[PDB]
Amino acid sequence: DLQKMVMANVKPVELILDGKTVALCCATGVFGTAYLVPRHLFAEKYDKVVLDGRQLDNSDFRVFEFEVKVKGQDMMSDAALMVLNRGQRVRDITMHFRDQVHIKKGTPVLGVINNADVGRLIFSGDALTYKDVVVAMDGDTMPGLFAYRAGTKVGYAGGAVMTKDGAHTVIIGTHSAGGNGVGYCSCVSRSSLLQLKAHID
Repeated sequence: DLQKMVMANVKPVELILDGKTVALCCATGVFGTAYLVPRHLFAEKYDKVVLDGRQLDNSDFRVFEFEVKVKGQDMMSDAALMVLNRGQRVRDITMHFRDQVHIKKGTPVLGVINNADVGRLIFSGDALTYKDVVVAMDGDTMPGLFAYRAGTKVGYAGGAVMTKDGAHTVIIGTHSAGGNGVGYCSCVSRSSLLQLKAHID
């Protein structure tokens, strides 16, 4: 039910260069024209980018990078924010995130995915614990992640992951990376999301 309203915001993303599909992932709308996106992809180069079929050029959107406090230290989240100069409205789902969430073990976990490989998919998983920092093979550091047990191929990055606490269904952040039957999300705080909605509305 809520799960679907998250999907309404999730959109297939891709990165092209010289005509060939170089990369592919997801992005989740949070408000207005703001989309949560895997930062470690805008690092490596792109020519064109497709969001939901829209043939975007480089100069038509702008990216916001955030820092996170991991053990009282300041690192740059792998969850970035792609904002279109002009585009379509997504729902405000920023109201669903939180800030001081410590999720219990074994709890269910859902991963709303929408891309060009699989399509509009959801998956299930189990909550493990908080991981401080995770480093990729090329050095794409991913701080403040959250570990959950589930099957996650490539192109799931950017999808929206939601769990439970009490009677509430909280969105934690966006799926970042994984493999080995385990997955990782860039933990995103509501406070952070609101302080940017102020600056864009």
